[PDB]
Amino acid sequence: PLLSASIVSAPVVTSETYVDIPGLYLDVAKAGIRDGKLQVILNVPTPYATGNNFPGIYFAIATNQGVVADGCFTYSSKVPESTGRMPFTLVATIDVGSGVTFVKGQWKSVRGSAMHIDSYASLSAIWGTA
Amino acid sequence: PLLSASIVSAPVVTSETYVDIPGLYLDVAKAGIRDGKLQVILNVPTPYATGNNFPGIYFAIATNQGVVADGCFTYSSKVPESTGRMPFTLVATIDVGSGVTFVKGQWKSVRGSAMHIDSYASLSAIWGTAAPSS
Amino acid sequence: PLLSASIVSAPVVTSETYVDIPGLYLDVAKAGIRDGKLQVILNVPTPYATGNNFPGIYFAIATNQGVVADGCFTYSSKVPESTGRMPFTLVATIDVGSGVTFVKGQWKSVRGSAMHIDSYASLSAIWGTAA
Ligand SMILES: C[Se][C@@H]1O[C@@H](C)[C@@H](O)[C@@H](O)[C@@H]1O
Ligand SMILES: C[Se][C@@H]1O[C@@H](C)[C@@H](O)[C@@H](O)[C@@H]1O
Ligand SMILES: C[Se][C@@H]1O[C@@H](C)[C@@H](O)[C@@H](O)[C@@H]1O
Ligand SMILES: [Br-]
Repeated sequence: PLLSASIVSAPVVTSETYVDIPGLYLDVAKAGIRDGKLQVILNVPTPYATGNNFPGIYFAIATNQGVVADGCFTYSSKVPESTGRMPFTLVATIDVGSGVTFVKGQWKSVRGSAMHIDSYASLSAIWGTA
Repeated sequence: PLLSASIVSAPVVTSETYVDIPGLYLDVAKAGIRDGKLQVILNVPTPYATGNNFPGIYFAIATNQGVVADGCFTYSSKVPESTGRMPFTLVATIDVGSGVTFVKGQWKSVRGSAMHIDSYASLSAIWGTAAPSS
Repeated sequence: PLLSASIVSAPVVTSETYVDIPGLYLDVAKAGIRDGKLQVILNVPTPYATGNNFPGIYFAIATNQGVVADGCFTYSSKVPESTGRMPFTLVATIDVGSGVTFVKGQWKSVRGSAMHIDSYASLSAIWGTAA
């Protein structure tokens, strides 16, 4: 099976720790998936960050066990003239273990940054065998 | 089944509204797919934009029914010292049973920018289904 | 089948020519992949490049038969104030049963840049039939 969740905005937040991106959540157990592998793609094509010291955003794919994979974008100037849109994609292939019932997207601030999604973003998964 | 289209260049264009990226289309009808879902990825790993006011490019996945998903990159300086390469990927899942006959990659300008692809880019799809519910 | 390989670090290198990113390797032959196609995704979400002339990195997906797709990121300043993280993804679809034995991720320098991965990156592939 294939799974998909998409949003067209998220509340603007800051957080020093990972917080859920609302709506980017896949219920793997509800899909009847209890083993095998899932290729998970977190696609945030048009984010930006605001801040005062090389802003950016750390993104994660998380399961019941916590963060399984992470990454980030950051700007290359201390205070960008304009905080441009920085497409971001993270792929992680995970084993659906007895204890994996969901996958979700999360994010946290780089250097105090406020985190912005104001258009399409998605979390997708395709199941397969090893 | 897997579907793929790829290109290694496109003409430089400026367009206020969405226009096809030449070569990036999947003829779903000809493939003989009339049900289930496609996970579609538009991958433009090395584009750049030129312009006068924080240049950038919007990209979209469209079907015969319209635009399904879109996004953009933009630079962080008004007139960048050099317009660097800004990898872009867009992922959407579409229901072929709704009447879908094709999938296309499209683009349009941010703030009047000219749009540049001069190397590999792709539009890909993997067929599958939602798991049944009881 | 779904093949995948991931890393959380790689040695820093500088190279004019494509070199393998260690650990980003799929052994298609050993998998005994039925004839068909593989959709391959190379995802390097948090790289950076260091250099003094508009730095960047080229990435490629390669099989035993050669490079099948490549691209790059580059910065927009000659000497970036800081070299920020520049997410990169590359997607290509290859044939199985016509001589492909492996798929790998490779990279090479833009303008003499040193190449940096210090966190999660992956190469994955999903099999299917042709149209
Ligand atoms: C509402 Se303009 C939009 O958002 C700004 C924060 C910048 O990222 C700009 O480049 C983009 O076109
Ligand atoms: C012809 Se140099 C090539 O294209 C330019 C437009 C810039 O994106 C540069 O960083 C890249 O290496
Ligand atoms: C250890 Se700071 C980390 O790596 C640096 C090389 C920069 O890319 C910076 O933006 C990022 O937050
Ligand atoms: Br379905």
